[PDB]
Amino acid sequence: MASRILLNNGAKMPILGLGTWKSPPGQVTEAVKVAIDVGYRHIDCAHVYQNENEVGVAIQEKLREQVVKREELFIVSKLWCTYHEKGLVKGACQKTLSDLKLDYLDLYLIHWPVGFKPGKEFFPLDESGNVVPSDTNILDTWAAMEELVDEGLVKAIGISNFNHLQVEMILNKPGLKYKPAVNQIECHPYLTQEKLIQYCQSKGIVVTAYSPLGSPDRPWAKPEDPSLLEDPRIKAIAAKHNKTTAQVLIRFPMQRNLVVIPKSVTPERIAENFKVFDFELSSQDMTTLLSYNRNWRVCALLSCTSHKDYPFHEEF
Ligand SMILES: NC(=O)c1ccc[n+]([C@@H]2O[C@H](COP(=O)([O-])OP(=O)(O)OC[C@H]3O[C@@H](n4cnc5c(N)ncnc54)[C@H](OP(=O)(O)O)[C@@H]3O)[C@@H](O)[C@H]2O)c1
Ligand SMILES: O=C(O)COc1cc(Cl)ccc1C(=O)NCc1ccc(Br)cc1F
Repeated sequence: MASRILLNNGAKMPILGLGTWKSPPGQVTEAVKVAIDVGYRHIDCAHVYQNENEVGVAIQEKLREQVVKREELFIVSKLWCTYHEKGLVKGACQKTLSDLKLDYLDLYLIHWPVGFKPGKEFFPLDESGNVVPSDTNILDTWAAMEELVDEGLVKAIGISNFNHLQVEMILNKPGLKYKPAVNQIECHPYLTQEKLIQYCQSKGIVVTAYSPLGSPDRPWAKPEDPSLLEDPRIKAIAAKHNKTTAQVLIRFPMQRNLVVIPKSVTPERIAENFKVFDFELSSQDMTTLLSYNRNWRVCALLSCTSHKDYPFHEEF
C-alpha cells in the first residue's frame, strides 16, 4: 500500500492522518509530537476545534528538532461556517496559519457547505434555536478559496460535507479556476457512502473519510447508538488478521482509495493506528464490511437543518 495519493493539484497527500477534533488542548501537543515521531505526516485540523495553537506548538517543535521537514508534512485545516464572506476568508485562513505556526497549508477545506452569520459565536442562533444563515453561497465562497491558492497561503483547496449536488455545483461553477482536490466526508462501515465516493472519484476528487472509528467520544453520543469498535463481526475480521478492530476500521477506507484520519490522544493508540501498512483485507472482507451500512451518521445537527444548504436532506 503506497503511503500517499496524488491529488488533482499535482501534490501527494498521505493516506493516513491524525484527527484533532475533541483532542484536549492540554493533550494535543503531545499527541501530535508522538504522531510525528511514529510516522504520521498528515494532521487534520480546524479553527472550530479550538486547539490549533496547541497543534501548532507540536508541529513547530518537530520542525525545529529536524524530525521532519516542512515539505514532508501535509497540514489540513478548514474554513468555519461564520467566515463564508469574501472579506473574511483570508483573515480566517491567516489566523489558522498563525496558530499552526505555518506559512502555508497543504489543504484548506470549506468545512461545511453552509454559511452562518459572522460574529464571535460559532453557531449564532435565533431566539428559537435555529442557526442564523449567511446569504453567501458556496460558489462565492469557492472563489474566495481560489484566491488563497493565488496568494500562496494554501497549496490545495477542497470541500467537506458536500453532497453530490453540491460537489456538482462547484464543478459546474461558471469560470471555475481550481477544482476541489478533496471532499472530506463521514465514512465507516455504518455509513459506507458508495454513491458519493464513486461520484467524487470519477471526477478526480480524493475522498477523506472522517470518524472512521464511529467517533465514540462525540459529545452527543447516546447509549443506544451502534458501536463499530464493539461490533463482534468486525472484531471477528480483526481476530482473523491478528489486528485490532480499530486497525481493520482504518485499513478499510485505505483499500477504497480513501484518505483516513482517525483521532487519538492516547500514545499507544496513536502508534497502533499507524500500524496498518503490513496487512491486507480480502475482497470478501471488504464486501462484508460494506454490507454493514445502515446510513447512520455521527455528524449531523438539528439546529442547522433548516439552512438552505444543509447537506443531508439529499440522498447522496
Ligand atoms: N470535516 C468534518 O466535518 C469532520 C467531522 C468529524 C470529524 N472530522 C475529523 O476526523 C477526525 C476523526 O473523527 P472523530 O474524531 O469524529 O472520531 P474517530 O477518529 O472515529 O474516533 C475517535 C475516538 O476513538 C478513540 N480511539 C482512537 N483510536 C482508538 C483505538 N485504536 N482503539 C480504541 N479507541 C480508539 C479515541 O479515543 P482517545 O483519543 O481517547 O484515544 C476517540 O474517542 C476528527 O478528529 C477530525 O479531525 C472532520
Ligand atoms: O464539524 C466537525 O468537524 C465536527 O463536529 C463539530 C465540531 C465542533 Cl468543534 C463543533 C460542532 C460540531 C458539529 O456539531 N458538527 C456537525 C455540524 C456542524 C455544522 C453544520 Br452546517 C452541520 C453539522 F452537522
